[PDB]
Amino acid sequence: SCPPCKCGW
Amino acid sequence: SCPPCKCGW
Repeated sequence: SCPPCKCGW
Repeated sequence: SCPPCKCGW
């Protein structure tokens, strides 16, 4: 469904 | 299922 972008804020 | 971390490499 969705890949984690291995990042964030 | 998974939240996008609105980021990445």
